Amino acid sequence: PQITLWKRPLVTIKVGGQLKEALLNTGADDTVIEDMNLPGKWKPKMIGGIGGFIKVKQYDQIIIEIAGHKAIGTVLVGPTPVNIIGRNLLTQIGATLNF
Amino acid sequence: PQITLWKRPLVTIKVGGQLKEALLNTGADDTVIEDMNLPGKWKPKMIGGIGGFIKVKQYDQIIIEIAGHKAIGTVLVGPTPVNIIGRNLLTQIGATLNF
Amino acid sequence: PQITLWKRPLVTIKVGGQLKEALLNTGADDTVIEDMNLPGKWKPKMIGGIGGFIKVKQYDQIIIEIAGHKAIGTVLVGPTPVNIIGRNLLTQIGATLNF
Amino acid sequence: PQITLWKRPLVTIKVGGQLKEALLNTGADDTVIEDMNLPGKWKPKMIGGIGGFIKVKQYDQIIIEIAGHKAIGTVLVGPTPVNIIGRNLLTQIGATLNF
Ligand SMILES: CC(C)(C)NC(=O)[C@@H]1C[C@@H]2CCCC[C@@H]2CN1C[C@@H](O)[C@H](Cc1ccccc1)NC(=O)[C@H](CC(N)=O)NC(=O)c1ccc2ccccc2n1
Ligand SMILES: CC(C)(C)NC(=O)[C@@H]1C[C@@H]2CCCC[C@@H]2CN1C[C@@H](O)[C@H](Cc1ccccc1)NC(=O)[C@H](CC(N)=O)NC(=O)c1ccc2ccccc2n1
Repeated sequence: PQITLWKRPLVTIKVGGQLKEALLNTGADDTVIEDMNLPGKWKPKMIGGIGGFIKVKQYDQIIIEIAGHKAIGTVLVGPTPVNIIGRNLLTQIGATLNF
Repeated sequence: PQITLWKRPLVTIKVGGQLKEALLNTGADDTVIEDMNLPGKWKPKMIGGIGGFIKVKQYDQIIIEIAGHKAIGTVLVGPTPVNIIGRNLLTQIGATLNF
Repeated sequence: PQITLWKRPLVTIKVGGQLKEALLNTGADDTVIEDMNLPGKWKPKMIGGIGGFIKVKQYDQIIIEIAGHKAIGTVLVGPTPVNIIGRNLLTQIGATLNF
Repeated sequence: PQITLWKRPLVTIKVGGQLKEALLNTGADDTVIEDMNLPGKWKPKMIGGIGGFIKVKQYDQIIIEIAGHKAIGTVLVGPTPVNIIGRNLLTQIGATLNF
């Protein structure tokens, strides 16, 4: 798609077999999604940004569909108010910024 | 140009007559710049990042150049580790996210 | 051996009971072999090369012989144009880089 | 020096007068450096790996300091997450893979 930026870049994702909404975030290194029940092994990690850091669960090699594009990679699960797709999965689906 | 997301999409900006490096961010409408002495009228605002909420100063109709492309708009100034260009200004330079 | 690099460092490997040719790669974390029917359980994975990501099958604890050296480790199977031996298995044959 | 392969084989390099870290890569024909401003004439070229090919700037006769050893030859500049030193320069500094 050609995602425009007049509105929030919202897409449907599928994680843990469940459909959710998420925000495509070129300004995030990582992918972090709202606390959820997710199958798979995980380990603790901190991730940061404005206002400081939050503690999350780091799940490796998680299957996740982004607007119908398949990715399998690292998904952080924690206290974010919004599901954000970051560069680790944006690169997997071949996303670029263009102007 | 086209910018892959293998690395943070950092570009040079000009704001307040100064050159800075800034991150192109589809994930926020707001633009936030690290503390600096901009002239003119301002109002305080509270904004939320992943780690919590911060206080910024909001400056309106600020001239800003992004990767050589002219823009004018609202700039927030406060405690951010990285200069962040949000959707407000990204739309002015004709940026889209493509995959 | 002491392998000089005027040609690709290609060697014979044995995996799945089959002989194959593969490239010794200090630049790769993982080992990737062209699609083939290995027996047993596997996990999906996506790995990122210079031209993008490919989906692969991750087989763990796989018997593999590399240039006459026995090894046991993780082998990824998918659409690589060239069979690649990565650092995971290069450490088992005791490969070091000298200059 | 002699490097084991338990960690990524990163060394300090100098190219265009700038210090950078790069990966010593026996599994790469060519030397590919992340997009940067580099003086000199170049021509477009495609180079490939896992996932396909990318478009790069091919600079001839570029000087590159690799962990203190001088090497001169073809240097490709393009959209990669990692700087890699390939066989074309590894041969020049006498690099071998030993096991
Ligand atoms: C910029 C502002 C207006 C405050 N909006 C936001 O920050 C919103 C808030 C939303 C609700 C909370 C959870 C995140 C979403 C998305 N974010 C935008 C979102 O794009 C945000 C922008 C950003 C980038 C870099 C540094 C700071 C802030 N990115 C992030 O929060 C990601 C999170 C991550 N670990 O991937 N942070 C980083 O990628 C990042 C990069 C460098 C850093 C250096 C030092 C300290 C922290 C650093 N964090
Ligand atoms: C194997 C995997 C786990 C996916 N990791 C990687 O591929 C990482 C990714 C990193 C980030 C992007 C930039 C490259 C680095 C280093 N690479 C490893 C790196 O060692 C990689 C391994 C490889 C060799 C041959 C064929 C495919 C892949 N080599 C390369 O990507 C180099 C690039 C070059 N032109 O010099 N490719 C080749 O030397 C090469 C040789 C023969 C080929 C035949 C057909 C198609 C492509 C071919 N590419």
